[PDB]
Amino acid sequence: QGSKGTPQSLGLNLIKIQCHNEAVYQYHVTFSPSVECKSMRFGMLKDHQSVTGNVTAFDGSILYLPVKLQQVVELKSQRKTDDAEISIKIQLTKILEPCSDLCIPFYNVVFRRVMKLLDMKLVGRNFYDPTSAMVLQQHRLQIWPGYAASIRRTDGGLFLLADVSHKVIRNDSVLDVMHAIYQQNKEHFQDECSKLLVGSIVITRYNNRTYRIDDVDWNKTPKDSFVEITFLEYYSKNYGITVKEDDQPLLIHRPEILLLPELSFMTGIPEKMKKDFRAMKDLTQQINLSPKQHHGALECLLQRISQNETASNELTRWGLSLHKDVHKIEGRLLPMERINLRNTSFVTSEDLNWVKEVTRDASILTIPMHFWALFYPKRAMDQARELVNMLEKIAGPIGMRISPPAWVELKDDRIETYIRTIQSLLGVEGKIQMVVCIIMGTRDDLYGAIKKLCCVQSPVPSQVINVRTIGQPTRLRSVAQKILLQMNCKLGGELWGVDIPLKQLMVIGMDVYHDPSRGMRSVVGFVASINLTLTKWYSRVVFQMPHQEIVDSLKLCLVGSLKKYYEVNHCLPEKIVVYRDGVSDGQLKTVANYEIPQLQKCFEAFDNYHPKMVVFVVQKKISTNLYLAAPDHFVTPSPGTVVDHTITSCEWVDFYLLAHHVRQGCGIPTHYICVLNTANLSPDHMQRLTFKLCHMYWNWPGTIRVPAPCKYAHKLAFLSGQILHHEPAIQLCGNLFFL
RNA sequence: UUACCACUC
Ligand SMILES: [Mg+2]
Ligand SMILES: [Mg+2]
Repeated sequence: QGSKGTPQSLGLNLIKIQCHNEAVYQYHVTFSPSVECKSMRFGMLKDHQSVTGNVTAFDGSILYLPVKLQQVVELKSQRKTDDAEISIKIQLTKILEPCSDLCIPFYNVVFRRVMKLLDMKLVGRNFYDPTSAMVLQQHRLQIWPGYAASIRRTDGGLFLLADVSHKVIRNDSVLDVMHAIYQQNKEHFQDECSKLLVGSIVITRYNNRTYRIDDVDWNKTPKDSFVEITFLEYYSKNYGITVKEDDQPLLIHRPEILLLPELSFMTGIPEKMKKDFRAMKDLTQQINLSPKQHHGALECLLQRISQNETASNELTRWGLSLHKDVHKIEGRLLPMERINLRNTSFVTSEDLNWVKEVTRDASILTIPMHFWALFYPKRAMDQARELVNMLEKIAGPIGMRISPPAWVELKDDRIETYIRTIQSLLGVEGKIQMVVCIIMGTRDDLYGAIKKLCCVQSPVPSQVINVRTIGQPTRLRSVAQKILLQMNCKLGGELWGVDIPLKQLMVIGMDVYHDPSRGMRSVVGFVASINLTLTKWYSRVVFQMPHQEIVDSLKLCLVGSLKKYYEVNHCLPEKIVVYRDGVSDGQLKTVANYEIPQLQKCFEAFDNYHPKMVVFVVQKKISTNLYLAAPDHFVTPSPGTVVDHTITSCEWVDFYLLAHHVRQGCGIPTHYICVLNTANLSPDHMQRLTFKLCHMYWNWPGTIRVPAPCKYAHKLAFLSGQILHHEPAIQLCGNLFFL
C-alpha cells in the first residue's frame, strides 16, 4: 500500500470487539415428518435447547452454536396437536472463525437485543431515546437523540460502528395542523391538507411505529367500523385512549393502512423552516456536533453499556467484549499540488481554497466576447447597468475582452415575452455568443423556459442572474468575477489545471439522477476527456427508458468519446480511467461482474485496440467519521487525509479519502473501491490521481468531495432530468454548457 | 438561478 504523506494520528467512531471464543459451529437440521411453521421448529429446538445448550442462533434451517456437539445427534420430540413423535437430527456442516463473514447477521441481532435492554426505542433502523427529547418551544419541535449502530467486519477485525443521529418530531398533532389550515383557509383546505400530507412521514406515539401516509380519507369517521368492530372500542380496549372528538378524517397509507389524525404526529424538518435562516441557524447550532461532542457521546454510550450488567452479559454469552474506547488508527496526509494558470502557478495553500488567485490572474484559454445580448426587465435598468460596468473593470486582470452588450428591455415580465424576444434576437442576429437574462424574484418556470429554449430548441449558451444578487452594492465585484468565469467556461474556455502524471490518459465519470418520485425516467450522465491536459470534455446523457438496458447506450457514448479523442489527438488512449458514482452498496457485484466486461467489448470496433483500464466505484453516503488527535482534544482533520487499512473492505482494494475542508463537525471521507485494475496501478498512484481530480472542478475555486468528472456528470444529469426533460442538443456537447 | 460542505390496520 501507499507510504507517501505525513503520518497523521487519527481517531475513529469504531469500537473494536474482542472475541474470546475459538470457533463457531454451523449445523443443519432436518424434520421428519415435515414441519412448515418456523415457530414450531423453534419450539422443538427449544425442547432440544437442553443437550444443544442455551446459546442458540437459529434461523429455520441453519443453527449456530458456540459449543462443539457431536458429528451427528438424533433427538425425539413430541408434536403439540397430533400427539405424534417427530425426529430432529442435527449434523455438523462447518467450523467458522468468530470474525467470519457469515456471523454478522445474528451478531447484529444480539446487539439489537443489547441496545433494546438499555431502555431505547426503535424508530426505523436507529435507536432513539424519547425521554431525553429537547423541545424547541419557540418552533414547536422536538429533537430526539439517538444512535445508528451496527456491527461490521473489516480487514482489521470485528468492529461496532456507532454514529449520533437526531430525529425531528412535531409537538402538535396533525389534527391541530388540519384545524389550523381549516382556520386560515375555508374552501381550498382539502387540497392544501393533501399537499402537506403526501410527502411527509408520520408516526404513532402509543406504539412508536412509522407509516408514510400518501392519501387522506374524507368520508369515513371513527364512528364507522372496520375489519367487524369499531375504531373507538378497539382503541379504548387495546390502549384505553379516550378520544375527545370523533368527527376527524382518516389517513391512508399504501405499501390498507388506516390511521387516526389525533393519534398521528408528523416527522421531518418543517417545510417553512428551511426557507428561514435564523431558524436553521439555531437548528444547525444544536444538531451538528463538534468532534469533541461526538466522541463524548460515544464514550457515554460505551459507559452506559458497561455500567449495565445485563447488557454486557448478553454480549459475553458469545464471548464478545466491547472495548472501553474508540479505535485509534494512523492515516497519511497526501502531498499538495500545483495549480497552474496561463503564466503563473501557485502551491495550493493549507486551506485548499484559492478564490482570490483565480480572480487576480489570467486563465489558460479565453474566448473573446464581441456579440452577446442582455435581456433585462423594466425595473432593473440601474443595477443591470452597474453590473455591466463592473464586468468591464474586472475583465482586464482575468484577460477577457468583452464589448458592450446588446441591451434589450423587456416590456413586461411575462414568460412568453422573454421567449419571443430571445427567439427574435436569435433569428435576426446569428452571431450572438451568449444570452444573459435578468429575472425578478424567484421564478422557476421562467428558468425552465429559458434553459429549454437555449439548450434544446435553439442551441446558444445562456446565463441567468437574479436581481437580488447584483442589487447589493457591497458584493458586486466578487460576484461579477465569478459570473464572468462561469461565462468563460460556458463559451469553451479553460480556467486552471493540475499536472496529470500518467501519459495518454482518458478520464470518464458517471453519475445517476433519480427523480424524487423515483419511478420516472432515471438519467445517467457521461463525461469524458478529449484532451491530453484534461481540459476539454465531451459529455452525453442517456435515459433509463423501459424495455432496453442502459449499458448498450453507454457503449455508444464510450465509442463516440473515443472517436472524438482520436480527432483531437490523432491517437487512442492507452489508459482509460472510469469513475462510476451513484451505484448503491447492493450492486457492486452487479457492476463489476456484468457492466464493466460489457463495456470492455466495445473496444473491438477499433481493430487491434486493447486499452489498460482502471475502474472505481465512488460512495458518498458513508457513516464513518475521522478525528485528528491534537494534544488537547479532538479537532477536524486536515484536508487530504487518506486511509487504506484497518477499516477497508476485505474483498476489494479500496481507500477512504478526505479532500475537502470541513468548516464544522467531524469529517466524512469518500470511499473508493477498485473493481478492475488491468493497468496494474499502485495504490498510492490511485489515491493521488483521485486527489488531483478533486481539484479540477471549475465552478468552485477549491477542492471538492468527488472527482471533477463525477460532479460534472451529476450536474448534467440533474439539468437534463429536472429542467430540460430532454437530451441536450449535440452542438452544445463540445463545451461545458451545463454549468 | 453566482457558487459550494449543505403482526400494522
Ligand atoms: Mg450522485
Ligand atoms: Mg450555473
